[PDB]
Amino acid sequence: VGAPSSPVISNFCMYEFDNRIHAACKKVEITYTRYADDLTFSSNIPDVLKAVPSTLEVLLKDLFGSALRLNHSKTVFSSKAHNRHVTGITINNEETLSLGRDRKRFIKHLINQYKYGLLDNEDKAYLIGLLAFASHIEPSFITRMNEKYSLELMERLRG
DNA sequence: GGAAGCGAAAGTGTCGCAACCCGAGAGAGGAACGATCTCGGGTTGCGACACTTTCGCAACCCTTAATACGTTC
Repeated sequence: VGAPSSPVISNFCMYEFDNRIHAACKKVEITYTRYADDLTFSSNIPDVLKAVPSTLEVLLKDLFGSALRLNHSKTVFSSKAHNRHVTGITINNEETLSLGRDRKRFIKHLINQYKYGLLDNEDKAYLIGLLAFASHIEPSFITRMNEKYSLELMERLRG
């Protein structure tokens, strides 16, 4: 994982895998993406995702034999009844990308601390970094923070 | 992958007990030996458990890394 060439080589080695599974999923109206070793499948049709794990095992055996295997402990089904996240990003029930309630509450906590000059420099730097990420995933959250905390405070923070 | 120490799992050998067999011996019945019962020593089968052997957890991070803050693998 630590080598600069490893990302490229790993993506290449998964090329044929991705081709086959993507095509197969598209026929049954399943969305498929891969982030390195993390595979994600989603659908609006009930009772279609149950077949996917078996399909995966067969394909892996076909392409790689016993070299690459599913982590069966890490196979998880979810729905709008439950928490859904993809690579650290929460998908809320309004179908919008979110940081999640707990992370948002934590950020608000840090901003409140800053407002009263209680954040140390390390925490301040941390807060600034996290807000940049928040701006990328959920820009509306930043707008809300501006409304809640004065634009002036927030600008002062981000300056 | 697998140090060093440790113990799980599983197979093998030991060993002490119980049940049995055998001959020896004192001497009931009544008056001639020797009935019945117990001593002492040996054998054999059984099974609980001690002993033996193998496996596998995961220290270390190899000379060889970078340093603005966050996120993901």
